[PDB]
Amino acid sequence: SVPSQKTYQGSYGFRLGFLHSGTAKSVTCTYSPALNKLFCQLAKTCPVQLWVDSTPPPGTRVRAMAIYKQSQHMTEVVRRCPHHERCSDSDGLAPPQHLIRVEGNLRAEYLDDRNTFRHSVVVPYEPPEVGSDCTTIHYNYMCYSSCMGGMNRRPILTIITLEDSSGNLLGRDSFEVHVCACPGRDRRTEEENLR
Ligand SMILES: [Zn+2]
Repeated sequence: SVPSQKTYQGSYGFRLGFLHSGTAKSVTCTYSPALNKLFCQLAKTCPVQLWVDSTPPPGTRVRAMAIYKQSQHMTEVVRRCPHHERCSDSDGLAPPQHLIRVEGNLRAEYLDDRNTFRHSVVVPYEPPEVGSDCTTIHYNYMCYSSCMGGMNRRPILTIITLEDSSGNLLGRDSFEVHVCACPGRDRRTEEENLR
């Protein structure tokens, strides 16, 4: 099967948000609204905001999962390449095979679907704290889009789902990701190409 990627705000008005990091050559993570695409460096922090119109129930969770963007690759589980899954860079919680990790959250759970074999990382949804209007999760992508034996230059999508305590769907959003050496340059190049 293939996880759905349909945008769904649901009852709580759930949707993602991204910082405005610009496209300077040195930027490590930058988001393109025009392409709905995040460009980032290997294993660098990717701040992703969670916005809702109303606070969901206690026990609500947020899951991140990568899938190949191209239909001809959709059924293939997105995983780290043969090199990176063996480079011993685990943080003591993320299995080394997982492409997406969550930083600084001891309650992060890493799932290997016994049915689909797909990987995902889920954390408890936390309401925004005093002074903030949104909640931010910091993700890391652990392979380059170009890694041989892994993504092998195939574009991927990250699907973020708001789930209830049983894993049922409350909301969904998604964005394309390109893990590269120079996000700033790549984003400028791709948006130019789009122009
Ligand atoms: Zn890799």
